[PDB]
Amino acid sequence: GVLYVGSKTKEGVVHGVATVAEKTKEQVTNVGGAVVTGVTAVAQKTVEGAGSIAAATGFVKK
Amino acid sequence: GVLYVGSKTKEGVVHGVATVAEKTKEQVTNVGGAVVTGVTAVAQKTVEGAGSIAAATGFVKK
Amino acid sequence: GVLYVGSKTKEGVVHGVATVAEKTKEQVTNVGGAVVTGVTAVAQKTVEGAGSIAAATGFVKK
Amino acid sequence: GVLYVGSKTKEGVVHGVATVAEKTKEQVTNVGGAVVTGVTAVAQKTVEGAGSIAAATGFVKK
Amino acid sequence: GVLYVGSKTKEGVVHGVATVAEKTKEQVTNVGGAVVTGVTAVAQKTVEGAGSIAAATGFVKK
Amino acid sequence: GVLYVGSKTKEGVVHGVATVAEKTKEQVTNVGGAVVTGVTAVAQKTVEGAGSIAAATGFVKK
Repeated sequence: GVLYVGSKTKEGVVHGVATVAEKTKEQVTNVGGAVVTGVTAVAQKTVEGAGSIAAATGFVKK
Repeated sequence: GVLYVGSKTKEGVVHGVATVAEKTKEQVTNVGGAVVTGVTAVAQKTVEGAGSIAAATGFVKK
Repeated sequence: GVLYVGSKTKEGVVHGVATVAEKTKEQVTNVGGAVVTGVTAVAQKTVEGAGSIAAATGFVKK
Repeated sequence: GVLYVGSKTKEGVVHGVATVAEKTKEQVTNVGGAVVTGVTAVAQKTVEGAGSIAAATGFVKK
Repeated sequence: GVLYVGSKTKEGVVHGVATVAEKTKEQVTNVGGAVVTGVTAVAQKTVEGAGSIAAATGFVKK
Repeated sequence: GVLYVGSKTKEGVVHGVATVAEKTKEQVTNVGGAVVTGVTAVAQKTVEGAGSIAAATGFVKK
């Protein structure tokens, strides 16, 4: 297969992931896995052959 | 197969994921998996061959 | 396979991952896995052959 | 007197004076006097106190 | 008197005077006088006290 | 009097005077007088006290 990506960008501004929290008690922030950010972002064949990407989070409060 | 992507963008602004929380008690933020953000974003064949992407979150409050 | 990426960017500004927390008690920030940020970001074949990327976080409060 | 000029210009293109001539015999081009060209052009008190600006052209064909 | 000029220009292109002639016999080009060209062009009190600016051109063909 | 000029220019391109001639017989180009070219061009009190600026051109063809 052939994958061609072509961009001609002028004055491009990108914000990938933003998180804001205020006046809380507990804070659990998890940003992971396969996060691709850019002006020209390409993500091909992220998982191949019985792969795994968890990006999980546990929370037990006793 | 052939996949051609062509963009001619001028003054392009992108916000991928935003989260705002105020005056809470517990905060559990999970951003993961396959997040692609850009001015020209391409995601081809994210999962192939019995793959897995969880991006899960557990919450037990006892 | 052939993957061609071509960009002609002028005055491009990218913010990958941002986290803001204020007036909290506990702070758990986890940024990992496969985070790709740029003006031209490419991520090909992140996981191959029964691989694993956890990017997990545990939280037990007793 | 008070003269205030304020401009906030973005991507401004100005062409002051253009002259095109083709397949002629005689060519007499005269550009003078008080020609002001710009993105923010101000011309105050061009002539004061019995002044003179001719910007003339003569043509005698015998 | 007070004359205030303020400009905030971004990507400004200015062409003051242009002259094009093709396939002619005689060519007389005269550009003079008070020609002001710029991105912020100011011309104050060009002529004062019985001054003179000719910017003339003669043409006699016998 | 007070004359204040303030400019904040980014990527500014200026062409003052251009002349193009092709396939002619006689060529008389005269650029003079008070020609001011720039990104911030100011011309104050060009002529004062019975001054003179000719910027003339004669052409006799016998």
